[PDB]
Amino acid sequence: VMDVMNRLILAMDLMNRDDALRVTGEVREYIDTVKIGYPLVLSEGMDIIAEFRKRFGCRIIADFKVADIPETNEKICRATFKAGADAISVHGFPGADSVRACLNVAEEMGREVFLLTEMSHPGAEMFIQGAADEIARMGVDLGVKNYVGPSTRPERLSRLREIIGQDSFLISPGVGAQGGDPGETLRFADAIIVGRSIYLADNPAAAAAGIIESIKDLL
Amino acid sequence: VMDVMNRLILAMDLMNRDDALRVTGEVREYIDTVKIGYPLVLSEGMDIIAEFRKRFGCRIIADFKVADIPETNEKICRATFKAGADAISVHGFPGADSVRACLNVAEEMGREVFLLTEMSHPGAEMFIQGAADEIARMGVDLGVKNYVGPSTRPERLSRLREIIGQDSFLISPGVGAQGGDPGETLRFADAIIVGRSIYLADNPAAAAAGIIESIKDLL
Ligand SMILES: O=c1cnn([C@@H]2O[C@H](COP(=O)(O)O)[C@@H](O)[C@H]2O)c(=O)[nH]1
Ligand SMILES: O=c1cnn([C@@H]2O[C@H](COP(=O)(O)O)[C@@H](O)[C@H]2O)c(=O)[nH]1
Repeated sequence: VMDVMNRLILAMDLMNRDDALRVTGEVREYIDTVKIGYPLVLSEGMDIIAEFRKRFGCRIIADFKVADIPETNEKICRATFKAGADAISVHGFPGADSVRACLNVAEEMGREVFLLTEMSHPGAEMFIQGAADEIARMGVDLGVKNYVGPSTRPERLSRLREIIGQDSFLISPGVGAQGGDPGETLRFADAIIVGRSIYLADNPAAAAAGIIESIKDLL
Repeated sequence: VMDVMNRLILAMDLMNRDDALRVTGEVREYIDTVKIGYPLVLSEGMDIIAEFRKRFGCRIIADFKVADIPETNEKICRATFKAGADAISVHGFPGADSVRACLNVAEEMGREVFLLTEMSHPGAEMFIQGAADEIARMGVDLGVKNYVGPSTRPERLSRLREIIGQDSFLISPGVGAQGGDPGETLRFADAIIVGRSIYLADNPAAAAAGIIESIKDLL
């Protein structure tokens, strides 16, 4: 499975190229995996992925939460992987055919799919939470190996780990800004995703170092 | 509501700028409303919206199926409207806070949100279909005025029309390539979305004219 340095993935959701590159540079010694989403890509373009690879050599997860019909999902993944992304996130709610479409392209291009199971925000309780266990089982049936689950609900994160098994790889956003605890989250997740607590910090480097200090026993 | 020429919206999912522009230009006499999705945007950049506005007299719906947490949804909408999109599509299944985030940006920036209710592909049956009526009702309670529903399931499109009422605006994909019929769909939708049936045709203009001829009594 993916080996994430310090079990810490930077969510780089700044929307200015100079700021994104500066801040990522400031925390580069602590990470080797950056999650890039639509806030940055739609503001600066898909070439920003190649630029991160050129500058940092970091692994890039494109957090695009692909959620279309199969035919369109295929096109989105192709474009995304052409841009240099190592992995892409995919919603499970739209069903198995939509997920399989992404799995196909990933296999073809030597990339990874991360299946989003339950989201960490309050609205996730309305529809997603009630489908989340079934979505995880669907992932298992499909041979999905990488999953995303909620730091803000450690009991749900734990259940999701139970479903997918210890061999699957699980990452978790919602740490810090949204209320999730780094150490508690790493009881169940392989790696935590952290955005604002780092990139909005007066001193991002000290922010990252602080978080890592707090989980040092968990490596 | 937006005044969609010939009740027909082109889904421009070609991924090459030259082809996308050629084909759109060829059908411009029949349409004035173009849906641009991630296949084209991730391939050619957000400036493709600007290029389409410069070249054609078309409104642009950015079919981004926004499906993140509220804070990220806000950023995606801001970047998308900054680029000149008239409207953006938004998934309802991540819950009310996620939708409201998009509505708030849309209200602030004087643009529109289309709420996706049930999707037209087979996988939609697994999870979305069971939530779709409640997602539509949620949209009504939030004040959403624009909706997307499936051509491929007339009975579901009819029900979704009932929920949102006759005053709401409803557009429907799944016509042609996915099996939906233009005429039957327009019994309930204000406009049909058509992609491959047009953009893959040897003569896209003849394809569009042919669809229009078949629904002329509904125009
Ligand atoms: O369920 C969730 C919640 N958040 N995120 C993403 O993870 C990051 C969390 O950032 P934050 O640490 O600033 O809250 C953001 O990019 C957000 O879109 C998810 O992918 N899934
Ligand atoms: O439920 C659906 C089904 N399709 N689409 C989108 O509408 C277009 C359908 O194109 P087609 O006519 O080539 O099938 C594509 O852009 C597809 O992503 C949706 O937004 N929702």
